[PDB]
Order: sequence, then C-alpha cells, then structure tokens
Amino acid sequence: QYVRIKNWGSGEILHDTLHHKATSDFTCKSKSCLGSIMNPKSLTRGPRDKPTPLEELLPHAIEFINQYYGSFKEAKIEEHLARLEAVTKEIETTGTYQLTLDELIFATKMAWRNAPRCIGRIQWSNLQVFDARNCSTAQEMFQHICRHILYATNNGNIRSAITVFPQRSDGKHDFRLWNSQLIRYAGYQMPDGTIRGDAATLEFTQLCIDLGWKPRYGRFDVLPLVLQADGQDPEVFEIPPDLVLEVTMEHPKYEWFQELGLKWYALPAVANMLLEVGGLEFPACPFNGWYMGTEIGVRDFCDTQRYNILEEVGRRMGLETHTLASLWKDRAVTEINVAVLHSFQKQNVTIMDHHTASESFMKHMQNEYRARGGCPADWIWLVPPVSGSITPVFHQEMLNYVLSPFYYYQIEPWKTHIWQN
Amino acid sequence: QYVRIKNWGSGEILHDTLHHKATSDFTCKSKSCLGSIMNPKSLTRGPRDKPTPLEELLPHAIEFINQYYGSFKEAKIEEHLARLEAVTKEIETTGTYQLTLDELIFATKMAWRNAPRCIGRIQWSNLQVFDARNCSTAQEMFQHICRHILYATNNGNIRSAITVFPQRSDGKHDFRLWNSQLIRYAGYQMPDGTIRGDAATLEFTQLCIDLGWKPRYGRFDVLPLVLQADGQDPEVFEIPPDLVLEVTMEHPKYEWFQELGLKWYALPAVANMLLEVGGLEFPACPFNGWYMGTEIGVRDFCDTQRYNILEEVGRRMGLETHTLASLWKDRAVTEINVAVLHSFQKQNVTIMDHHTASESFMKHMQNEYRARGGCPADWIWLVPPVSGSITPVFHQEMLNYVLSPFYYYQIEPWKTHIWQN
Ligand code: HEM
Ligand code: HEM
Ligand SMILES: COc1ccnc(NC2CCN(C(=O)c3ccc(C#N)cc3)CC2)c1
Ligand SMILES: COc1ccnc(NC2CCN(C(=O)c3ccc(C#N)cc3)CC2)c1
Ligand SMILES: C[C@H](O)[C@H](O)[C@@H]1CNc2nc(N)[nH]c(=O)c2N1
Ligand SMILES: C[C@H](O)[C@H](O)[C@@H]1CNc2nc(N)[nH]c(=O)c2N1
Repeated sequence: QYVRIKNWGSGEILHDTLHHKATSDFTCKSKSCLGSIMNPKSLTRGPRDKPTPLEELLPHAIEFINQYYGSFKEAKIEEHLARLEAVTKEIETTGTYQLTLDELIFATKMAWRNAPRCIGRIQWSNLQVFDARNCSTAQEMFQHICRHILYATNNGNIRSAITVFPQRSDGKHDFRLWNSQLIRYAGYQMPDGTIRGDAATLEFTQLCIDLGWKPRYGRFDVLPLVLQADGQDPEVFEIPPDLVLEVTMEHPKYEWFQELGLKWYALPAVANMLLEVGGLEFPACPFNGWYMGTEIGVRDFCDTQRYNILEEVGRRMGLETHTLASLWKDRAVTEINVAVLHSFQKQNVTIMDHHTASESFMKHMQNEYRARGGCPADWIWLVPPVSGSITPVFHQEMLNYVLSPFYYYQIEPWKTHIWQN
Repeated sequence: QYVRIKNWGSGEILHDTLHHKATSDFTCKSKSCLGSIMNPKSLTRGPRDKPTPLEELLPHAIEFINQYYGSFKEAKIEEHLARLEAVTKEIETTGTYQLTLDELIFATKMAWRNAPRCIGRIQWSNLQVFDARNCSTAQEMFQHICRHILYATNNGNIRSAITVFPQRSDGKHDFRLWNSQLIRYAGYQMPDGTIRGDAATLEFTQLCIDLGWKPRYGRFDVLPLVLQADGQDPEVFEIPPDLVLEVTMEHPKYEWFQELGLKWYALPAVANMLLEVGGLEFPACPFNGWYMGTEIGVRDFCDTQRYNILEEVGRRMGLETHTLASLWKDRAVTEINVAVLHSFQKQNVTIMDHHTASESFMKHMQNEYRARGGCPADWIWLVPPVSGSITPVFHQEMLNYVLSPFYYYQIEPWKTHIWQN
C-alpha cells in the first residue's frame, strides 16, 4: 500500500503512496535500471498528426477537473458538477476543450510541483502565469517572450514565470520555441580550428546562421529566438540586448579573476518543454525561476565540453595542475563557485548556492509527504554537481515517477518538422 | 537488441547487449524508479531452511560451467564435457556440488567484475583468493580472517583479497560474519549523553558488549569479530592490535590538524556479503581492495551522523561557518580530503583519490564494452560524494543490472538467527 523511504542521515522513514497516481511505464524495466539516462522516452511527449482520441481525452479531462476542484479549502460541488458537464459537452461538440485561466494557473503550478528533476520546488505556488493561448503569429510569440524576459528579469530581482501559448490542436499547428532555453550563448567553430563561445550550441548556432542570423563571433553572443507558430516554418528574432541582464564574474580576493573576462546571463529559462494537463498538450510554454550557483560555476564554466576554464583557474592559483591527487580541481572549482555567487550578489542579482537549495528541497519534500504522501524526485538530478554528500539531499532515498500535470521533453523540432518551403 | 548509452562529455555512444544476461526483476518497477534505494530486495539474497531445489540448481550449475570453460583462450571441450557431466552426477548423488579452486577463483573475480557499485573494477583480475571451504569452527574462521587481514594489509602496501568459507548447505548451517566490515570502530553512548567513537556502530557495539566484549570507551576502538560457523551461535574474537594498521591524520600546511587527534584504519574490507555462483551461495566471504580517499575524508569524517568534524575544521580555518553561501563547507571538506591523502601517502599506505579512480573506471567501462558489450554500473554509487561533475563518470550514462556470479547483500543475521541457548 506504500513504498518505504529512508533518510540515512536522520534515520527518518517516510511512506510513499502518491506513486499510485503514476502514469504509464517509467524509465527502468523490470530487470534493469536506466535511471542515469538523460532523455528516456518515458519523459518525452512526441508529436501527433491527428487530434487526441476522445476516448482517451475525456477520462483525463474528468480527472483533472476533479483534481482542480478537490484542491479548494471549502468545496464547491455545484461549480464542480457544472464544470464537469461543460467540459464533457465542449469535448463532444469540439473534440477538445479549453481550460479556464484559474485551471491553467493551477496546472502550471502542479506540473512544476510534479517535476522530479527540479530542486527549487518549495517555490511551486509562487509563479506568474502569462496567458498567450490567443497567440497566432511568430511576431506575437516574440512580443510575449520579450514581456516574459522583462518581467522575470525585473532588473536583477528575479521572478518565476511561465508563458503558455496555444495548445496543440491536430498536431499540425504546433507553436514551438526551437531554442532549448530563452537566453543562451552562441558557439562558433573558428577558422583556426578552435571553438569560440559555448561549444554546446555549435549546431543550433549554425542553424540560426542558416536561417539568416548574423554571427557576431564573440565569446558571449546571445543567440536569437527561433519561433514556430501555428505549425509554420520557424522565424528568427534577435533578443533586444536591453532585455538580457548579465553578471560580470569577479572573485572577492583574486583580482586576476576578472582578467578571465567571464560573465553569464541572469535568467534561467527552459524554452523547449511541453505542458501536459487533463489530456491537453501545450508544446510551447517557456518558464523560469532563478539560478543555483553550481549550474554556472560548475557546469557552464567547468564542464570540459563547455567553457572549460578549470585548468586556467588552477594555474592562476599556483596549484599542481599536473597531479590529480593534489586535488587542485576541487580547490579550483570552489573558487569559481565563490566567484559566481560573489558576483551575482555584488551586482544585486538573485541567485542561490547549492547548500541552501538542498536544505530548501528537504523541507519541501517533507512538506509534500505530509501534504500528499509523496514527492516525485530524481536523486540523480537533485544532488548538486559538487559537494554531494555534504548536502542533505544525498542521504535521502527517493521515488521517481511521472504524475499529471507534467512537464515533458519533446523531440527536437528540426527532426520532425515539415518545411513549407 | 541493444540499449543505447551516451557520454555527454565526449558525445560517445555505446551499445549494451550484456544486460540480456540479467537475472530476475531488478529494483525499479514498470512505472516507478527506486534507484536511490540503498538496500532493495533485488540486491539481497536471504536465508533458506531447505537446500536449493535441484530443478533450479542444475541449470544454473550448467550455465556457470559453460561460462567458466568459455573464458579460456584456447577451448578445451573434452574437459568441458567431462566437467559438465561430473557436476550433473555430483548434484544427483549429493543434491549439490563443489567448485574446483580454479572455478572458485574465476567466480570471485567475475562477481567482483559484476559489482555495479564498485568503482575499482579495473583491478578485477588482480585478486588473492583464500580457500577456507574446509573451515568448521569459529576459531578456524578467526584464524583465516587474521591471515587475510595480515596478507591484505601487507604493512601499507595493500593487496586485494577474498576468503571463501563453506557454502550454504541446507541454510541451517551458515557461516556468517556478523560484522559489516572486518575493521570498524566502536561507538559508545556516554553517561553525559554525548556519543563517543563512531555513532554508526552504536547498536552493533552494544551487541558485542552483550556478547561479553569489553568496551574500552575510546574514540577509535576497533570492534571485535563476531563469528558464526556451521550455523551455531556467534562467538566474539578481539582482533590482534598488531594486525590493524592505522594512519594518523596530518595536513600538509595546517599544523593544528593533528590536534584534531584523528586517524583511520587502512583496510577497507566488506565482511557481510554473499557470493552467488552457479546456483551455490557462500554466506561468508569477506573481501577487500584499498581505500578511495573520499570514503574517509568525506563520509567517515564529514557525514553528520558519523564523526562529523566539518564545523570544527571550518572554524580552525577562520571561515564564515555561519553563512552557508560562503561555501565554507566546500573549502573545509577539501582540506580534510587533502589531509587524508597526504597522511596515507606520508605513512606509505596505499590509497586513491576520487579523480584518479573515476578515470580508472571510465577506462574499465570502455574495456568491458569492447570485451563483452556491457558493464553493470550504478551511477548513484559510482559518482564520488564530492566533485561530482568534475569527474568523468558523472557525464556517463549507465545501465544497472544483476548478472551472475554476484555479490549480494543479506538480511542482518541477528534478525533471522535462531539461538541455541
Ligand atoms: C524558483 C527557483 C527555482 C530554482 C532555484 C530551480 C532550480 C532548478 C535547477 C538547479 C534545475 C537543474 C537544471 C539542469 O541541471 O539542467 C532545475 C530543473 C527543472 N526545473 Fe526548476 N527551479 C526553479 C524554478 C522552476 C520553475 C518556475 C519551473 C517551472 C514552472 C521549474 C521547472 C523545472 C524543470 C521541469 C526542471 C527540469 C529541467 C530539465 O529536465 O532539463 N523550475 N530547476
Ligand atoms: C582494488 C581496489 C578497489 C577499490 C579502489 C574499490 C573501491 C570501492 C568503493 C569506493 C566502493 C564504495 C563503498 C561504499 O560507498 O560503501 C566500493 C564498493 C564495492 N566494492 Fe570495490 N574497490 C576495490 C576492490 C574491490 C574488491 C577486491 C571487491 C571484491 C572482490 C570489491 C567489491 C565491491 C562491492 C560489492 C562493492 C559494493 C559494496 C556495497 O554494496 O556496500 N571491491 N569499492
Ligand atoms: C526553470 O527554472 C530554472 C531555475 C534554475 N535553473 C534552471 N536551469 C535550466 C538549465 C540550465 N540553463 C541553461 O540555460 C543551460 C542549459 C544547458 C546548457 C548546456 N549544455 C547550458 C546552459 C538555464 C535553465 C531552470
Ligand atoms: C571491497 O573493497 C573496497 C575498497 C575500497 N573501499 C571499500 N569500502 C567499504 C565500505 C566503507 N568501509 C567501511 O569500513 C565503512 C562502512 C560503512 C560505514 C558507515 N556508516 C563506515 C565505514 C570499508 C569497506 C571497499
Ligand atoms: C549522465 C547524467 O545522467 C547527466 O550527466 C547527469 C546527472 N545529473 C544532472 N543533474 C542535473 N541537475 N542536471 C544535469 O544535467 C545532469 N546530468
Ligand atoms: C540515498 C543514497 O542512495 C545513499 O545515500 C547514497 C548514494 N551513493 C552512495 N555511493 C556510495 N558509493 N556509497 C554510498 O553509501 C552511497 N549512498
């Protein structure tokens, strides 16, 4: 009736029942675990070419409506009944249905709340929702996206927000943001063979170039928004530079750190995921919260296939960068992490260290178990890329399952898209 | 026909087919992952009260014999046939069978090779095997265990070894080491309420005390061996102090580190696991390799429920131990890790840093895929407790499955044991 879960730091035990509401089969098999796979099909919601079979839709819609009304302090059965009926009718007369703004808001929060890989979920109920289900052109998308960036950035005082574009109709008119994230730096393969900027965006950068974007060949060139509306070919749009807030990296003691000429954007916005709710699918709905220091200090700046600055920082610290056992990498990466936090702080930009975030999640997870007997969590993603066991999340056993509403991954658009011309 | 696996640092792809040889259902379900569970039933091989049904044994024995002979450079079908027959007959006439020493050696290495949670597997073929399947008394066990400790310790030049005691017969005469590891420090709850030594061994310490062991109330009291032979009640045995090599912790710059009065044993020996091979089960077979710095520097010294020295080291470094975001914990734990490595090195004791170990495993995993198209690996256990993404293993997708031979966990003996008197 419940899965037993234990925290080996406190010895605390928790009983998980929420996993019963899980959906289709997860990642792992019966006699094999694929937990460390980044993009398993179980987390991907692909494209369709026909509407959702009414036999499948109705039940899901009924479930969501019940979940929605069941979330109120004081019930409202009459409204609940009426809503259940209005939806059934709309589905019969239109072959689909529309969510009320409140329903939409409710769904975006629950989906966030149901994100196994998100460590900032204690903030789940604090989300600004921008309703753009009325959008129809690429240009309109772009304006909505700019309004989102501006609202969220808030001149350093970051605010969590999400923009919901039109829901998938027949799957032939999907609104899609071809970008992985709203703000991201370009990556160029230079003439001399070296790579400039973020090597991670090499292909995508080229794609923008192929679509008429002008390469500026810098180390931190903010890529353009590639927008696809109503299923039409994607159009390119440069982001107004004024909208992109950046932080210059400075160390609180090493004056030579700024000599590294590094910086990073302040807005962490996921741009390519799909919001699934009550049978409906929103192929385009960018959302953001605020950065956790390690993403920049460790992944962006230290992954070898990214900006890869670890060795450089090593030498400038006078460490034995030629002997692994000297643990110079451990010393280097920490100073870098200290630089990131120090910088966002000095420039008054919202950011969170991984220690504080982990404790935050632990409190959240505990709240969730009391509140609903479960919290889908992916240990592999929740444990920071540094200081693993130093954080409490590391000693917490977790259960990973897919509920609904949910934020799914999607097949890269350029691999399934049918160009007009 | 194969599971696709990718390394996001090199972009390299690997095809896993070895997982086809997997056994019963693994940890995770169909629509739920329990990868972060420490002791799932899928990894535990419990007690029996009756022999292994011949219908189950024979097939397994046949498989192992085939695997064994199939591992030679130049085949030897005649011997292979003869062996297949001799085993079948032995099973029919005795209801079980005995492995040849070479078979046993082969099995202990493969089992090691098949350990998903072991990062030092590149050393798999380098293992000293002590055949104690002739043992019969607790006293004899103890002598074998002492010989193992002495051989493995080798005065600092650690050598990997395993001691195999009698295989389970009817499950009523199991040889069992009640200890989790051969060398481990006692933990005492003092009169004033504080805890002295290793809080992790509080219960077990009490159990030894209840069995007639004398508590020395020190911070580093090596617990006694609790041995169970031929299924009889466990007998206590103090380990000859001369056999336990220890390292005094010293920092290469902070002279006040030795003032912490810390030390740790040099021998990392797993004492409570069961070796499964060709249908046979060896409930007692301690084994060891050599330490990886982080186990001591991070888990033993920094886990809050263990020696918990992090804050202390923090203050002595003059860090802002009152502000998490200052990342003092990241700075403290690294100096501690540096202390551990520096100390084992100065005292000429074999030890490995986590960076070097990770690269070692990456090479191994690569070898394994070429050699046999797979390598069971548990990402959650293979990624060090610090410097996660700084190590290559972190960016490597992995498949976790149970093959055979295998090293299983067992139910704690004191929970299923039937005392004589
Ligand atoms: C308020 C502050 C927030 C913090 C500090 C936080 C932090 C994080 C971090 C560190 C990650 C890891 C990203 C990676 O490794 O690629 C993440 C992932 C994620 N977050 Fe949050 N988050 C916040 C808000 C949000 C919001 C507002 C939503 C949605 C409405 C959300 C949805 C997700 C999802 C779905 C993922 C998974 C991304 C993926 O699968 O690539 N987060 N978050
Ligand atoms: C030669 C050096 C070796 C190194 C550096 C190495 C390192 C490690 C490390 C760091 C762990 C993690 C332990 C924990 O977190 O509790 C581990 C686990 C393990 N090792 Fe190795 N190992 C070595 C040799 C061996 C040998 C000789 C065997 C067996 C014959 C072995 C079997 C295992 C098993 C089964 C585990 C899992 C333990 C558990 O589930 O609690 N290792 N090893
Ligand atoms: C939704 O709320 C939050 C809150 C805090 N962090 C995130 N992380 C996201 C992932 C990291 N992000 C990137 O842009 C990125 C992603 C990948 C690579 C590479 N290879 C390089 C950079 C910002 C968005 C989301
Ligand atoms: C087989 O080969 C190797 C090679 C390198 N490391 C290991 N690790 C093992 C686990 C760590 N070990 C402990 O004794 C221990 C275990 C648990 C706790 C606690 N709570 C405290 C201490 C040494 C054995 C095995
Ligand atoms: C292979 C590994 O699955 C992927 O490298 C990991 C682990 N955890 C992560 N955790 C977060 N939060 N973000 C990540 O990219 C990854 N990737
Ligand atoms: C909950 C978590 O499953 C357990 O804390 C973890 C993760 N990985 C580990 N990895 C190793 N190598 N040893 C461990 O004890 C643990 N425990």
